[PDB]
Amino acid sequence: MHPRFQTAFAQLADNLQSALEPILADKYFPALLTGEQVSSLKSATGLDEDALAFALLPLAAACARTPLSNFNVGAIARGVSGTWYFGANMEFIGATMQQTVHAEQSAISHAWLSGEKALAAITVNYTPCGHCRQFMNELNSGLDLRIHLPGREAHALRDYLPDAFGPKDLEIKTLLMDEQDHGYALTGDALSQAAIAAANRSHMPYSKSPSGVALECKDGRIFSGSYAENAAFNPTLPPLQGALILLNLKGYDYPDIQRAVLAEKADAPLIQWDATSATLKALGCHSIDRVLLA
Amino acid sequence: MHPRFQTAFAQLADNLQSALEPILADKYFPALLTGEQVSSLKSATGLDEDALAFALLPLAAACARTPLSNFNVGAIARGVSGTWYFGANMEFIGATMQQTVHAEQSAISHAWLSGEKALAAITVNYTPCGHCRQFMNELNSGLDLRIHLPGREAHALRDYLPDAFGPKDLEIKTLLMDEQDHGYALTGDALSQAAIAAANRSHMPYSKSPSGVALECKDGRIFSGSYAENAAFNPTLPPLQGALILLNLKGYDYPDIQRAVLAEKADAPLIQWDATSATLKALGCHSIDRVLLA
Ligand SMILES: Nc1ccn([C@@H]2O[C@H](CO)[C@@H](O)[C@H]2O)c(=O)c1
Ligand SMILES: Nc1ccn([C@@H]2O[C@H](CO)[C@@H](O)[C@H]2O)c(=O)c1
Ligand SMILES: [Zn+2]
Ligand SMILES: [Zn+2]
Repeated sequence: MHPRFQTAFAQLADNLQSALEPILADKYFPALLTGEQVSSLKSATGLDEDALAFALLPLAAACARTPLSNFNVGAIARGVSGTWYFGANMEFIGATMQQTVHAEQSAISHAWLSGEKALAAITVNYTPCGHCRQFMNELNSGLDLRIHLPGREAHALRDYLPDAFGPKDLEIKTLLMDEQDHGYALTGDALSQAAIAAANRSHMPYSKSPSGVALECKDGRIFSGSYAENAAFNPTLPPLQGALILLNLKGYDYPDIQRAVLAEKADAPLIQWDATSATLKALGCHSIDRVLLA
Repeated sequence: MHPRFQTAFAQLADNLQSALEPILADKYFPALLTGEQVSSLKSATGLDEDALAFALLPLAAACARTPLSNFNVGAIARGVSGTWYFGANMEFIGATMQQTVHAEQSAISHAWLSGEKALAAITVNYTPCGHCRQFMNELNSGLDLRIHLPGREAHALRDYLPDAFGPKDLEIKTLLMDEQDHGYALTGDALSQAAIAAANRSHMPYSKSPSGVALECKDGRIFSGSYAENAAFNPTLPPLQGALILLNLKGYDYPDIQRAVLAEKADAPLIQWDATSATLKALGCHSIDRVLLA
């Protein structure tokens, strides 16, 4: 078991510990559970889906990286496929408050990046901030997404964001998690191609600036992040954060990032290069290359 | 009249145009109205405060800088003093979506930076995004701040952000717009001292990293911005944005920024230097110095 899960797991109910212990055995447990795995957990405990999601929030919160706040928040995004994706918040010393990722952004990006086509609900152990309510309104699930919070009745997103602003207001009809492929040819080495492929999936209807970052670990594992804009602009998830969300949830740590590549257009109205370099250098990576899309 | 106001003013009601025309005569009208001025406007038109604020939103929206969206939004923050501060959204080509300022952030920062101690209401011509609802919950006005939107009943912030996250959740008791003075000695030239004084007012309870940016214009006018953190971290207003909000609202343009200074601690957990330099270079300023606080 990856040590981050040790105390969380110790606090779990006996029959749940028993059902999970095979799954969490592996140090690189992918912070995700398939439909088959949630069925097993339900049979071993008698918990229904919403109660199981709440019981599991301590393992999601165990993936939080919180050097400034020490306020660990876990979220679980339940895909329409039946897969459950964990998510946790990350704060980066040496960067700015704008580089923070929230537990909800982590869980939704985990699902989108894994190829999930839509979400049915998200369970979080603390009420969503307004920045994440706005993030969630970018999704193809719209205001109907169900939010589950400890000790409250479930509600759709429309209840947490009354009289909402979102894509419709700027006449945008392609929503985050819809099928997007921008068609750039992949070139370069493995890492450059991962970065361009990530850029090909980006949600960027407002600036039309596609980008993707790919991180190569010391053991050769690659983690890629696509750019996801938001109608309120600032809740946008930068490309780097996607890659870092996956790296952390899959069991790795910043010390084993070996090199990174950012792919983007040179003439794009928004430029990710400076924030990507700066945050990666703050994390200790110094091998950052940029690939240009055409 | 500063040309940005020309079409907006032309669309105004005759008795209102008459009352405003002395005020808007000056090219450097400070995008603000004193209590005495709103009284005059009420006597000249018969409008009450809320209706006057709505009638004036076209002049606030006229200060928007929107190269990506062309979606101009104006806001008017009504101080507890009786002064009304305009605010408009700004988007910066060559930067990232995280550098955007919303009309609400612009109007609240205009008030805070001008020395306003608290707000009574804010009027916006489009419903607030969740990022700004969270920004507004940082204020000493809390969830009681009144939001006025065209064609809707006024509501407190608690109605737009049900089951809100905010300072209380992280045990913070000093709120934005409360009296803060961090006590750094001012040194250096006029610009360095402006930057350190701005840093002395910053709201930074979560990272304890004070910062302030000061911009010197070609005619020697200085504009300073203090750093304002937010409990949800990402809605934080960077120091640069404060300075740029004031520069734009007071009638200037990016071409006349001559040099800038950023003041901050070297050992602070969050660092503003890279995003400040990058965005200012995107705007064309290349003379950026950093001053260290001790
Ligand atoms: N519902 C919440 C509330 C806060 N946070 C985060 O917790 C910390 C303090 O706000 C930051 O990391 C921020 O992203 C969450 O992710 C989820
Ligand atoms: N109520 C709103 C809605 C959107 N915006 C902004 O309008 C643009 C498109 O979202 C961006 O500049 C963004 O900051 C506002 O400021 C106010
Ligand atoms: Zn959040
Ligand atoms: Zn906003």
